[PDB]
Amino acid sequence: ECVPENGHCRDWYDECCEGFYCSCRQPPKCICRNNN
Repeated sequence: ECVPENGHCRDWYDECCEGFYCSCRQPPKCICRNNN
C-alpha cells in the first residue's frame, strides 16, 4: 500500500502508487493523480 488517489503526497518523500503519479501542484501540497 503506497499513497492512493486523492491521498496527499510529495514527489520527494511520500510516494504515490505505480498507477497514479504524485502531482505536486505547489510543494508540500500534492495528491495522487491518474496517468491518462
